[PDB]
Amino acid sequence: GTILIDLSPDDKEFQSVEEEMQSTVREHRDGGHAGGIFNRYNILKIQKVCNKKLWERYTHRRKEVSEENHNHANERMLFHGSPFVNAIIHKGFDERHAYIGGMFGAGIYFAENSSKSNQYVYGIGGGTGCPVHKDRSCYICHRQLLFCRVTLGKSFLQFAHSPPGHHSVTGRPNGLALAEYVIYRGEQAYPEYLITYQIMRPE
Ligand SMILES: O=C(c1ccc(Nc2nc3ccccc3n3nnnc23)cc1)N1CCOCC1
Ligand SMILES: [Zn+2]
Repeated sequence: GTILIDLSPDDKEFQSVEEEMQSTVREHRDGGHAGGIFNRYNILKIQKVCNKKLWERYTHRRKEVSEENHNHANERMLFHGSPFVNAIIHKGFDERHAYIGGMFGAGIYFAENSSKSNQYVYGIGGGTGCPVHKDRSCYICHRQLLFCRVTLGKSFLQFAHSPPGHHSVTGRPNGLALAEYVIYRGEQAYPEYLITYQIMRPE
């Protein structure tokens, strides 16, 4: 029972979500190899994801975590990129989405940099790029990211099961790079906004 509601570009919600997406683009150490070369996006659509089952599942787990962490869920809004967006918005996050080869163990990874999430849209390392042109830097084909509500709780600061007494891991990666986060329970993230976009070729 997932439905998707389109937001008007005149909606404050559309504008705040776009701004978060645009303002967290950075340059990457791969020179654009995985996610492409761009400074900004063309946002084409932003849809609100509404699923009562997945939400109650999220808030139930949020309450648990909160009570184990001095009444502090440590809830963030973070980006996630994946080939399986469609599965996520209907079935939610689960152990099948655990990135076994990730630097912080077999969990689900999120990012403050939208452009880091962009690198995983066509798979790990950008895969073979867009299905139509096999171009990881394609300026034509439409991409999709998720902007997710994420419960971090007590997060282990790093410079499958979570670390003992901790509900998530914070990776603190470079001075301009923002944090990346890992959760080990699928119930600790809710896929709230689905964003459709293109990367833009710099002028
Ligand atoms: O295709 C994927 C996969 C991998 C990574 C992300 N998403 C992200 N990975 C990140 C890794 C490191 C740092 C940040 C990452 N990130 N930010 N946003 N999304 C990701 C999705 C699917 N998998 C294969 C099937 O089983 C599950 C794993
Ligand atoms: Zn393409």
